[PDB]
Amino acid sequence: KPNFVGRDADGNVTVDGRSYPMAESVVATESTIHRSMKEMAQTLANAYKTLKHRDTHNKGNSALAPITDENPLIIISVLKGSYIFTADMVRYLGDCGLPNVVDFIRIQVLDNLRFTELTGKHVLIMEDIADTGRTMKLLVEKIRREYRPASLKVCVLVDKPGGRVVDFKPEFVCLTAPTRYVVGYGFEVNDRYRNYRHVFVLKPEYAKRYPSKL
Amino acid sequence: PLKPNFVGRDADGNVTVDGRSYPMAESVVATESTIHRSMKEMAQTLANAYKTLKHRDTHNKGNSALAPITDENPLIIISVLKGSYIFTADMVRYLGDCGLPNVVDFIRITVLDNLRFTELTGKHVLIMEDIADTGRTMKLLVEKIRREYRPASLKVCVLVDKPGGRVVDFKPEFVCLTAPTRYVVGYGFEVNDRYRNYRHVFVLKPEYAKRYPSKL
Ligand SMILES: O=c1[nH]c(=O)c2[nH+]cn([C@@H]3O[C@H](COP(=O)(O)O)[C@@H](O)[C@H]3O)c2[nH]1
Ligand SMILES: O=c1[nH]c(=O)c2[nH+]cn([C@@H]3O[C@H](COP(=O)(O)O)[C@@H](O)[C@H]3O)c2[nH]1
Ligand SMILES: [Mg+2]
Ligand SMILES: [Mg+2]
Repeated sequence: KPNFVGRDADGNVTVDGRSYPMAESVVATESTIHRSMKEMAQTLANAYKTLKHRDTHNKGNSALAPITDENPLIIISVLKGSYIFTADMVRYLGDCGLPNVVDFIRIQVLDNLRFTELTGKHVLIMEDIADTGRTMKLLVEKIRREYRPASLKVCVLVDKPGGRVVDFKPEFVCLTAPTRYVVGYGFEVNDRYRNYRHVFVLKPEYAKRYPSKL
Repeated sequence: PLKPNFVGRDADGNVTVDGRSYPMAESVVATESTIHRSMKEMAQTLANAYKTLKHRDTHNKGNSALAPITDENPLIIISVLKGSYIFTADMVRYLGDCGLPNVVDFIRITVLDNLRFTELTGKHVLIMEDIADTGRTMKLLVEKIRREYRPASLKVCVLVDKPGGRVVDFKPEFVCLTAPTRYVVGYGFEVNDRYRNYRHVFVLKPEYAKRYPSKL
């Protein structure tokens, strides 16, 4: 399970024998990424499994209902960067027995949510990264104003505390990284390297490597 | 994921996989290790099919010759939301193991959310879908992509094929698993979004089909 990190004949970063010429260094290997996400899953389960919110399964019941398959935790995943993080995370949530459903928002909102009944529900946002915090600050503001959830929290895979310049603080953080551009496991440069299993610091000379439009 | 899973039954007669009870399941179509074995082999099948192909160079618009599939001009993967995102997340990582450079864009059809990629003409495009049942949705999807963009090639990779349910004539080029003509749940498949995050694919109990009628 542990991934071997080294260097090849050239100066290139290697992980399990495969060379990553775009990488300056490794932020976290896949085994490290999944271990923290498994622990975050237990953290999320402990924080939500006993909570109660509005019963929309049985609308004739005025009492708050526990988090079950009938009234699951609402997870909002931020495309495109969070879909791999989200796919792994909700599987670990199932391992911890926390019922949840996922809808996607794409961000300026490009693709709106299709879920409509978030009022008085516990809602969790799954985002790939929090750097300056501007994106998630406005997203949290918009969801609070338009949907009025019972609670609204944010779970990020990577937090860059050194970059925060607005009043935003994610409740749940898997990994903490420096203020460098990272790629891999959802992170990309013009959509490249998104499917890599590890998170790397990108070489600065690769930052403008693909200027052409997709 | 590739660890052997034990299928059993608890004292209540409910399906269990690795000791975990699944009251909504009538039977098991494929456990997680079966799922991931077929995906890894399918990724090698995908890599062998696309590795040596060439398509139009959009990285360098000054170039006139066709270009190989590289980071500069990767394979274009269109993932169909919502059912395909878990399948897609695992698949593109297996494709990286095989060294097939690819980029993913999402489309949501009933079209509710359109592609943001705009340079698909003369490109090799692979649609990644959860399941092909009656085939009407994929048939209309393939025809829409062909007419609007005219890619160099357009093929469909589905996690599950239900060939016994065909209404129209549609054959996905790549099929990881086949299922009986039943309603399936788990690993992307759901009833009103429930059970999507399960690691195995089960046949749903008919009594669970209408279990969650309320709008999310
Ligand atoms: O590949 C990447 N490596 C990074 O280090 C990084 N930091 C920020 N982002 C992207 O910028 C968007 C805005 O994030 P903030 O509003 O929190 O600053 C984020 O939503 C991200 O999409 C990154 N993408
Ligand atoms: O949970 C599910 N279990 C199933 O057996 C099933 N069969 C079809 N579908 C869904 O129907 C949509 C259209 O597929 P077809 O046009 O091929 O029938 C597909 O895209 C699927 O979303 C299923 N969903
Ligand atoms: Mg249930
Ligand atoms: Mg579908």
